[PDB]
Amino acid sequence: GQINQVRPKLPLLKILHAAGAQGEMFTVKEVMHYLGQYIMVKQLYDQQEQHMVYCGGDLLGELLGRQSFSVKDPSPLYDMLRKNLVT
Ligand SMILES: C[C@@H](c1ccc(Cl)cc1Cl)n1cnc(-c2ccccc2)c1-c1c(C(=O)Nc2cc(C(=O)O)ccc2N2CCC(N3CCCOC3=O)CC2)[nH]c2cc(Cl)ccc12
Ligand code: NA
Repeated sequence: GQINQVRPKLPLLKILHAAGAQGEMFTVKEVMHYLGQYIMVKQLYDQQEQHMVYCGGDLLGELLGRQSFSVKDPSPLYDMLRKNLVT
């Protein structure tokens, strides 16, 4: 209630749930932690070049409107969160 920060929209929430999350309310940090785990279980990163994520062809790619991105550039993630996180 008071410890949580956001309620995610159904597409982002379906992803968070696929990563092992339960419920509807989260901190921002949780959301990012679950997206990190999602990327890892579905093997979206390059094992030989960790900072590159390949999300094209996955629900996450659709949601970010991208094929791939470097984790060194917050941009497409932060922008996606602003559109999918209800405060
Ligand atoms: C800083 C962070 C990041 C980078 C960018 C942004 Cl915008 C936000 C964020 Cl918190 N990070 C760095 N590398 C990845 C990332 C990179 C590739 C795949 C998955 C996640 C991530 C991501 C996390 C995440 O929570 N990371 C994380 C957070 C913490 C912490 O809060 O104290 C500690 C350790 C962390 N990581 C665990 C897996 C490790 N990892 C990656 C694969 C190889 O093995 C491995 O141990 C790499 C570090 N979440 C994400 C979500 C998305 Cl959409 C994209 C990337 C990440
Ligand atoms: Na994959």
